[PDB]
Amino acid sequence: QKKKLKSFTNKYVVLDSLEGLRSLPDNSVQCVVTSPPYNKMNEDDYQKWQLQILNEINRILKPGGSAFYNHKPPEKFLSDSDLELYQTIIWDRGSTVNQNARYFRPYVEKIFWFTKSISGESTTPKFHRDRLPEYFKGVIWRIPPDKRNKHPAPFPAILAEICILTTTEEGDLVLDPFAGSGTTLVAAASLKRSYLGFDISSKYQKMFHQRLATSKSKVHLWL
Amino acid sequence: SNSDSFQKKKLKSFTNKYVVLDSLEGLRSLPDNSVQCVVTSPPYNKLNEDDYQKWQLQILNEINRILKPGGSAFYNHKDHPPEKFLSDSDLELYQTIIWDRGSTVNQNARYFRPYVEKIFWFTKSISGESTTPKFHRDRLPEYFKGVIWRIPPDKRNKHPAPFPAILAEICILTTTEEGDLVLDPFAGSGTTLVAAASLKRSYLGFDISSKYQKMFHQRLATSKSKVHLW
Ligand SMILES: Nc1ncnc2c1ncn2[C@@H]1O[C@H](C[C@@H](N)CC[C@H](N)C(=O)O)[C@@H](O)[C@H]1O
Ligand SMILES: Nc1ncnc2c1ncn2[C@@H]1O[C@H](C[C@@H](N)CC[C@H](N)C(=O)O)[C@@H](O)[C@H]1O
Repeated sequence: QKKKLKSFTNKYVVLDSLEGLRSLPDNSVQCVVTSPPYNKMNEDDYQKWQLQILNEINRILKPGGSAFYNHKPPEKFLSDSDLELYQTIIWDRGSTVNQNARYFRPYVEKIFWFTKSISGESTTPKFHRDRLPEYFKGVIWRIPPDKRNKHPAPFPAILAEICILTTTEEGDLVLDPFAGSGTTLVAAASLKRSYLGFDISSKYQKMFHQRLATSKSKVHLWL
Repeated sequence: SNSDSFQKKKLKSFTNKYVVLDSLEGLRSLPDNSVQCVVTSPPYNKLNEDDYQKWQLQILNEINRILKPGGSAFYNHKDHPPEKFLSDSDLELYQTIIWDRGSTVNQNARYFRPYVEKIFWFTKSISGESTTPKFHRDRLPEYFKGVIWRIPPDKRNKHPAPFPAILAEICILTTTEEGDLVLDPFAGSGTTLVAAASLKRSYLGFDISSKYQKMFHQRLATSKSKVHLW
């Protein structure tokens, strides 16, 4: 595992997410940014599967590490993992095509900010809010969808940038165990952090490899 | 039945009143399917974590009994996560509304600036089946049709921890007709009741504080029935 981590650094690995997490050694990942899929589902089956994912993330996180978990009663089962929920971030997407008038316009997704627990005690995450522009220092992030992304359900690069830049130094490992188009990986690389992704789709691995090749290494966050 | 007769009499006497009474006792005094809209922000403590949640489950279950079918309960949780126990209630969670207060004095840099409180929008469940809330989003300005409400705190309110009248107005106007009963079992300064009266709805509040009851009566007397939405 410790040797295998050297061989996992700056790679997009086509592999089941739980298998990949179990190959990582303890206290080896500084930051996780991810948006899990809907299914690889019965509600009970999905909860425990996501529960194994979160419990593995708690093991692999470094003390002071952070996991940012974008989800579309989720909090009912997320409480049951070894991870400690630290803050719930509100992602305001700006607009929504769902104009159904049975409810208020649902243009918000939650980003759960988890932190590692050692022996049942709550750590405080490494966090540098000063590194962000004022626009993103608050609990509501107004970030519109990234239309140029080829994945069916991605998140924007600047979303991962905010998570990575505030909780890492250069060279730290960033993990996305549901990498998809590789948005988290591209953000980490643009920020001179190391990256690692897991996905079951070799189509999306190829998508990430070509995305890496065809775009200049842009940073969206500003000073 | 004796209980039905007792609750009907209590409802008759309680209507358009701020009643100084324990919240659970007041709720159990109300008839089934008697309330169209609840807007409330519960206190931190009654009058441990396990006791608070057990107590709130009783409150929510009572609210489910007294809501009319298609009725709504708006439940602002001030600020392990509340959703863990809130889902055990007979009430059905329908949507979580994001109240953006605009700013916060807590500038502690250990987290993102926490200027958001949740407003849990519940609907009545009947025999384990969910209802569809009466809801008229067209009555709102475009500013309040989305799941985030930007509403700054009410500066002139004399209560230590109220919510603004326009918050209550949004909940009431979209889920009621004139004459419908609006309930706040934690009335405090009476913000919900003032909003209901300004909108020509019937109101009812419970709170253990005679001081806050007096606060409501004098607030109601010096207000001009202004509608903050309009
Ligand atoms: N069992 C599984 N193990 C690993 N990855 C999986 C599994 N099931 C689904 N996935 C992947 O999880 C991803 C979920 C996506 N919504 C992530 C998108 C990503 N945030 C992006 O920007 O592209 C999909 O690309 C799936 O291929
Ligand atoms: N057991 C109890 N039964 C009823 N009311 C209670 C009880 N314990 C506390 N309260 C009241 O609950 C209220 C909670 C307030 N934060 C509500 C404020 C209200 N939203 C306003 O705008 O003024 C306080 O006024 C308390 O007096």
